[PDB]
Parts: sequence; C-alpha cells; structure tokens
Amino acid sequence: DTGMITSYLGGFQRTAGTTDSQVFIVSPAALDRVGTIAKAYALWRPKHWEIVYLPRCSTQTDGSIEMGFLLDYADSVPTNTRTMASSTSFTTSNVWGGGDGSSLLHTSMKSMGNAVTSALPCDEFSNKWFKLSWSTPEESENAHLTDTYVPARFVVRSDFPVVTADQPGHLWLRSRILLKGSVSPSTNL
Amino acid sequence: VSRPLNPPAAVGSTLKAGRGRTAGVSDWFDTGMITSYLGGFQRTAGTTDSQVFIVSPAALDRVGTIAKAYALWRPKHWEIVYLPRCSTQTDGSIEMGFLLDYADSVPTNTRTMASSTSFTTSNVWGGGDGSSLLHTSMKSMGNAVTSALPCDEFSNKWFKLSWSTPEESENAHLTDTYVPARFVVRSDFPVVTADQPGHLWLRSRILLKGSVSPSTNL
Amino acid sequence: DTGMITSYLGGFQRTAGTTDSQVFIVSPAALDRVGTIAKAYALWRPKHWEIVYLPRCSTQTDGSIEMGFLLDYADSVPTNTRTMASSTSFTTSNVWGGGDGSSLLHTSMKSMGNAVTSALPCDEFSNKWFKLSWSTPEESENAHLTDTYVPARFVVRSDFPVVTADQPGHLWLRSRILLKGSVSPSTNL
Amino acid sequence: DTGMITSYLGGFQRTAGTTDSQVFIVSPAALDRVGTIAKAYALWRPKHWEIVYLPRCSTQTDGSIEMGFLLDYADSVPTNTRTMASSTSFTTSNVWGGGDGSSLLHTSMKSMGNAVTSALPCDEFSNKWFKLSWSTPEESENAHLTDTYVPARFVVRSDFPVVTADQPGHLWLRSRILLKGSVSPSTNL
Amino acid sequence: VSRPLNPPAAVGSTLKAGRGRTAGVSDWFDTGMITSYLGGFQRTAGTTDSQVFIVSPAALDRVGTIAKAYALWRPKHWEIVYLPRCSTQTDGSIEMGFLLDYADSVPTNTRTMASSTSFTTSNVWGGGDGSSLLHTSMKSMGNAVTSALPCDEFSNKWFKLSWSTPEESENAHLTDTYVPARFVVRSDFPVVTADQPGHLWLRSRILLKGSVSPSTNL
Amino acid sequence: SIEMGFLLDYADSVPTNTRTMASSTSFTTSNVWGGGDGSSLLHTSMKSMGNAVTSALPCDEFS
Ligand SMILES: [Ca+2]
Ligand SMILES: [Ca+2]
Ligand SMILES: [Ca+2]
Ligand SMILES: [Ca+2]
Ligand SMILES: [Ca+2]
Repeated sequence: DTGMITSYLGGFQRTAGTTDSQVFIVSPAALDRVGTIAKAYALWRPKHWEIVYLPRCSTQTDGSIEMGFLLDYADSVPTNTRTMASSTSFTTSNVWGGGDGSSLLHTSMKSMGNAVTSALPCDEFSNKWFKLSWSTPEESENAHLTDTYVPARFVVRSDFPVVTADQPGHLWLRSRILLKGSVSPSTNL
Repeated sequence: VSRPLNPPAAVGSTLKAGRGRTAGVSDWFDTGMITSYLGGFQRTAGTTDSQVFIVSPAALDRVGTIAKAYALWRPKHWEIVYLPRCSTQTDGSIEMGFLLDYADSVPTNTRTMASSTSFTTSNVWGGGDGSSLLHTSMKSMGNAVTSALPCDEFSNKWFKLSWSTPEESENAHLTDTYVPARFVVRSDFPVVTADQPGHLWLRSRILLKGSVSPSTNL
Repeated sequence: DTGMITSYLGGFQRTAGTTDSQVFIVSPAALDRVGTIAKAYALWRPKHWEIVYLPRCSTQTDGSIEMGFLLDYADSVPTNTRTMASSTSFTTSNVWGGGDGSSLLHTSMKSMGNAVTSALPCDEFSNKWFKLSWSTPEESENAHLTDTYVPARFVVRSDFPVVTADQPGHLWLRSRILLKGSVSPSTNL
Repeated sequence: DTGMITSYLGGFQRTAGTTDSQVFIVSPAALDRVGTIAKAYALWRPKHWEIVYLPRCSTQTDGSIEMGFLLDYADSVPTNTRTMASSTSFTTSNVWGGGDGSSLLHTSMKSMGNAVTSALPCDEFSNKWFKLSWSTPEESENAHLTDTYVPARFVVRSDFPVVTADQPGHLWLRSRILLKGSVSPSTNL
Repeated sequence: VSRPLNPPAAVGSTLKAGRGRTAGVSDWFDTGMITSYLGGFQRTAGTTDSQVFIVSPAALDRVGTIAKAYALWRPKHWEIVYLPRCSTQTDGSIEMGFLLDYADSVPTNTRTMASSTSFTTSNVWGGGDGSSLLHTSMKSMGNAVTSALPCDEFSNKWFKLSWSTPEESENAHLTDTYVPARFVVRSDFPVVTADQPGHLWLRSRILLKGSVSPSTNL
Repeated sequence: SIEMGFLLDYADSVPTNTRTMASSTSFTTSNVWGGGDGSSLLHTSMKSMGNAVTSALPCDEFS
C-alpha cells in the first residue's frame, strides 16, 4: 500500500476558439513518484483516485471548469455541458474557484467546503487487479480491449470558448493504490 | 406405485400483463423534484437574439432514456434557476419567461419580454443565492433568480411523448398541441464578444404513464 | 476441486544462444491428466501452481537454473540474471542439486532443504474465473488480449550458455485448481 | 466426487416387427463429460445411477417402455413383460409419458410425480472400487468374469412390436460417482 | 342432473415397482439361523479320497428355489455339525475344514488337513452331543463336533447367485470370484467296504438381495 | 372394448361372442381406453372404485 500520495496531473489548458477537453487515463504510469514506484510491480488496484483543482487565475477570469469520469472506454467523451453533467462524479466551478482545496493535498480529509474535487468511486475495483501498463493505447486498439486494463478515464472540459489561450489552474491528484507482483522495472511494459 | 396419465388435446396459456408494470417496468412513474443542467446563458451581438428551450423530457439527459419507455407524460413542476459565474464588473442583465402558445412570437425587446409568463430579470452577476436551491426542494428565496412554469394548466392534460423536433413546415397550431410551452432567455445588452456569464439549471418533476416499446416510441 | 496433481512440464533445455529461455503458459491444456479433466468444464481458477526442478545430471555439471513468473502478458521476458531475479516467485540453484524436492511430488508439504521450487501466488485469482482455452495464442494477437485469459507465464532460463545442448533436469508441476460450469469436451475451445 | 451430472444415454429406438431390447452397461466410459473426466482415474464407484426417460412423441403413439436393471452379468435379458417386471427398479409407462421428469436433469430431488425413472440401488457398491474399463466385453469372455468389473446392466424394452420403426423418447442419466487412483488417460484401458 | 365430460387425448400410467418388494416378493430376505441336511460321511478305500461341498444356496433344498428369486446373496453363518450313527467299535476318525481359495489344493493327509480353516476332527462315533444343536441357535458345546466358516470375511461382499456348477475348463481364479469357500471332509482310515458312519448337518444363515426373474437367474 | 371373465369348469367352452362372454363368472367389460382409475388399485389392498375395470374370481368356492 502506497498510502495517499499527491501528484501533479498537469495544468488546465484552455485553447482559443474551442472548448477544451483533456482526457487522462487512470493509471500511475505518468506520475512522478507513484509512476516510479509502480514500475517495480506487475499489478495494481486503485483505492482512492481523486482530482482536486486549484486555481491560479484572477477573479476577473471568465468561464468554469467541468470534471468527471467515464467508466467504459467505449463510451464517447462529452462534447457539451448537459452531457458532461451526467458523468460520474461531475463537478464544475468558476475557473478561479477551489482555493480551499489546498489543504487536501497533504491531508486525508474528505473534500469539503468550497473545494473543487472529483473522486473516482473505487469500490468498483475492490476485487480486481489491473496489470500496470506503460504504453499508450493504439489508435487501432479496440475500445473493448483497452477497457480491460484501464480502470476509467478522467475528463476535464471548459464550458465556453475563450478568445486567448490560457492556463487558469492546476490539476492535482490524491491517490492511494495497492501494488502487487514482482517484476523488473525494465521489463515492465 | 402407479400414477394415472390423462394428457390434454393440446397445451397453452393466457398472458395478460399489467400488475401495474409491463415487461418489468412500471406503467406509471413520478420523478419527484429533480435538478439537471438546462444550458448556458449565451450572450451575442444581435439584439433580436434570444435562446429558446422547448419544455420536454428530451431536455433531461438521463431521465430522457427512461421516459422513452412510456407513452404519456405531464409536467408537474418546471422551474429554471439562473446561476451567475462572472465578475461583478459585468454589465447587462438577463430576462427569462415562458410562452404558452407556440403561435405567439418570441419577444425581441425588454418591454415585450417583461410580459411573458413567469417573467423575471436581474443583473448578470445577481442571483448568487440561487445555488442553494439546487438538488433541494427548498423554495426560492434570497436574491435567487428563478422562473417557474405554472403547471396547474396541465393538471388534466396528458401529453404524448414525442422524440423528434418540430419541423419548419409544421403549422404552429399543430406544434402547440404537443408542446406544453417554450422557455425564453434574452440578453438586454448586446456584446462585442460572445460570452457566457451564467448558467441555467432546471428544477423539474414529471409524470410518465403508459407502457410502450422504446423503439416504437416516436 | 482437483486436489493436488503432479504433471510433467517438460525438461530443462540448455542451448547455445544467450537469450534462450523456455516459456510455459499457465494453463491445464497441455497437462496429461489435468488437461483431460478440465476439458469437461468451462471455467477454472488456480489454487496452487508450483514448479519443482529435479536434477538428472552429474555433480560436475556447471551452471545454474533460474525460474520465475510473469504476471502481465505484455511484460517482456528477462534476458539476464539481474532482471530474472525480479520475476515473481523467483528461485535459482545449481543445475545438479535439488534432490530434497522429490518428495514434494507425492506430498503436499512445503519446499524445504535444497528443493528448487517456484510457486505462483494464487491469492491473486481468488476472486475470478478464467475461461479454459485450448488453442495457442495467435501470433498477431494483442498481448493485452492474451493477458485476459492467461493467468501468468512461467519462465525458465540458464545463466551458463552451453557449447553442447543438454538437459540437466526435469520440470515438474504440482497444481490444484477449481473447475466450474459444464460444457462438452468436444465443444470446449 | 463428481457430483450429479446429466448425460445423454441415447435414444429409445423401436424397430419394426420386433420388441426392442437395448442394453447399457453401467459404466462412465461412453458419457460425454463423465467419460472424459473418468479417463484420468483408475477406479470408480457409483453413488447414484438413475435413468430418466423423456418422451418426444405424440399422445397418439401406442405402446409403453419398460426399464430395469440386471445385477448379475450371467443372468439372461428379459424377453417378455412379465419377466421384465421382476427386474430391479422396474418401471413402465406410455411411450409418451414422463414429461414431468424434466426438472430432474438439473436438480437433485428424488424422482416424484409422473416422472419415469429407474434408479440403480447403489448401496450394493458402497465398499467396492471398480476398475475403469474402456473396451467392450469379448463375445468369448466368461460372464462370471465380466461381472467382476461391470456393476450392472440397464435394460430398456418395448412392450409390443411396432409396424414402423421410430424413436419415441430419450434416455437420460443422472449419475454421481467417485473417482480414485491416478493414471494417464492414454494408458487407461 | 347433468355431469360434465372432458376426456383426455389419451390415457395411461407410470409404474415404478419398489416398496421394498417387486412382483409380490421382498427385495431383501434374511433366512435367520436354519438347519438342513448337508450329506453323509462316506468312507471308501482310497486315502486321497475326500468329499468336497461348495458353499452355495444350491446346497439348501427348499431354500434353494426361494433364492432363485434374488440376484445377490451373502453367507452370515455356515457351520457343519457331524452326527455319529455307528457302533463305538468303529475305528477311524473324521476330519473337516474349509478352503478359502478355490486355487488351493485339497488336503490328502492328516498333517495337511489339520491346517485348513476351522479344522476339527474326532473319532467317528464321537460328537453325540451335537444332536442338541440341531434346529436350535444354541452354541457348540459338549463333545459336539462342528466346523464353522468365519463369515466375517464376507460382511462387505455380495455374491451373485450362480446356479450352474463350475466347469473343468474354468480357471480356478475365476471360480474363486463367486464361490465363498469349499468345505472338505476326509477319512483318515481307509476301509475295505464303503460305509457311512455319520451324517453332516448344516446350520446356516444367508442374506438374499435384489429382485430378478427366477427363469433369467443363472 | 374389452371383455373379461372366468370359466369355472375346464369342460365348458370358451365364449366366442359378446352375448356369450357376458355370461361368464365375474364378467366385466369396458371401452379399451376406460378404467384409468384402476391404476390406484395397484400395490394397495384398496377395493375397486372409480371407473376401475376389474374381474375377481369368487374364491369362496375353494375355501
Ligand atoms: Ca506490465
Ligand atoms: Ca410517442
Ligand atoms: Ca473454453
Ligand atoms: Ca483402466
Ligand atoms: Ca444370477
């Protein structure tokens, strides 16, 4: 058991003229510390996987951010807000809100207050062991196949198109996972 | 030790579905007060510009597919709540209301919009208190900016669930027979650059009645 | 439940190439008895899968044997001692020893003495059922897909590349599995 | 222990001009699933061996079926009904009856109702272990010898000659047996 | 005044015999301790000469036909009692015993006979007290000359009732599978003129199991 | 239909028609698909009833 670990997931990017839509595969692979530790193991299971958004913009900034999870790799990614609002653990807030979530990064408290978070319901995987993968899914790979080793996908969206591109905030991950099975990091793919 | 046998000429049965459910799904359903996303408040450059939302279960994303298994429906509550998400330096206001006759024209100015049913207006950064109304059955209060369709006019009517959108060629009088009403949102302040200062949330409750095969439901 | 059963897995083959390692798929398919019995069932679960190495050579034979498991079909096969050592249930020993393991073939006790064994940690599958397959994984089959019906792969390699090919010992498997769901043997693929 | 297993024993054939008389040796050998499983074992013991007849003909069809067991391989096969009626577990019914026995094929209930079944009293073998045999007894083999490895014989008869041959019903077997002793399927004869 | 009629398409039944009796006869039977005549003790001129009796229900005259209605049987008790009927001036003795393996050879002298199972011997005019054992379940006592087969070895076995006698061509090992044992009686005193100094009575008890048509029983 | 009965004198001839058969001892007759209720009489000591088709020899003459 790794315990709760905080990882920088990436920034919240807003490209001009189009509504942003970043998709993150739920895997330790890319995480600075977790990714490294995980490489020495063959299997893993998510116990807690919650993303907390922290703003870095001015209160004058317009727009909101929308977050949620997709549990079937075959399901398509939401293109509008109404659709996004039906996803798992949907959360939305002004692009400048969420500052109260700061403490969640070094604590284990439950998201509360004006915190902007979205947590993957991990009860779904309490009996499964996923094989740790370090490669990106092929374009040609059948969705049903990918779904077998991808717990879920995390989606981040912008509610409306901006004139000028910017990065309103940061996406942080609080995760706790179980690692099992011995393998050489170099042979772990 | 020995048992008699007396087969019938033929064997069969008589099925009559209808406990109060057909094919495993109730024949009657009440959603209760629910909350879902309606759409964003979009501001543009034309003055005439206004957004129109047809009152229909199709507006509910998840509830939509459920409704597809029923033949009739009735609006028990349909109220829109405006939630601002912008700087208090934002100029302009928002105007909302309902049109009860599909034939009536859509308002193009404030004077006219003000006469719509359950009309309500407010500066675009007002209505913050409305956020507490979401997911709850509480009643409007605070600076909450809301507009509720008086559903008492439909308490005896049963609308047929229609899944296709009204055509152009369709006579307004005909469309009016299956569309309870239209919700209209207008901006009084034309803007240079399009933006979305707030959002529109829907607090509704509908009744679904009558069993029907989803695929045959049109 | 089949109970414990001993099966001849094959011989330990030493050759001239270095990246020469034998790979066995964890499945009842090829087993003399277990294979026949399993044919009448649709699903299975490994409760115990342990390989015991037994010598058949002179005490003058140099070199050692290395065994271990790969839990992800996508992981690559170790090519040197350093990385083989990181496989699951890794074990190693000189090529002519391991006699204390012979009794493990009719007993159910645990590996002790100079016995050379490698037991797959089956607690990993305690909650799932695999569909019994009798065909060999296609060449073109996506590793991720093969992984879905292959519990694990067992790997055996030499550290001492030899001049003349030989067979220093035998690989014995003592397993115990659960079978579930009926199906006609001739229908079982 | 195999537990209760359902096997297709064969159809009930009626040849024209002569009263049918099919004889089945009580052995797992020919059973689709049991036969396969049993091949990996050397010994067996019948705990439950009951045949249930299921009709597939019209209520207009004439005649009845008669079933029973012969416990001594030397005893001759019944040629008429009165004689057949003295065999072990004698059962007889219209060729179109027995439809209520359907449920017995996936249950473990005792035959009841209008079910047409005949069960071998297995208490007789509670202390014996028979050697599994896959060959048919020689014509020349002494009956007393055959009797040593054949628990019993199941006999099916037609009560009267039909004009046109037909297959009025199916013969199903619910069996439960104990298997013991390890052997290679290929060397098991 | 009027009764409805609704005939079936056909009529029939399902028979399953087996209360614990088939065709009017029990499927299980215990004879209890019974007494019957086995044979006479015949003395002849050869030394090798000995009488052999195969343990089988066929040895029971009346019980025999009854057994024919059953498929299996088991010896629970099989004891022979010798009853002398001769002058006390008669020389010689009698030797009796059982052979448990049909392959084993028949004893031809005293030294060898003495090693048979449940061996017993006595002067030909001895054993008078044995007459009280007949028809009763009493246990051997007095000078009673008896020999009892230890039936504990058959307590788990069920023999198939065979009515034909073993052939010559039959391999002893095969015969042994359906013959519980052989009882042997020998004279140690070869005589000039054949005579019969005593008789052999059988005190037995057997179990019969399994229904079968007597005529098909072989 | 079916007709059954007993002949008490081995000398008497066997009936060849219905009129004659009807006079046999414990005579009884019925359509060939009748008598279904009789199946309950088997293995029991119950007495004939229902549409049961039976014929019993008056054994009092042999007492
Ligand atoms: Ca891997
Ligand atoms: Ca419709
Ligand atoms: Ca299969
Ligand atoms: Ca065999
Ligand atoms: Ca017999």
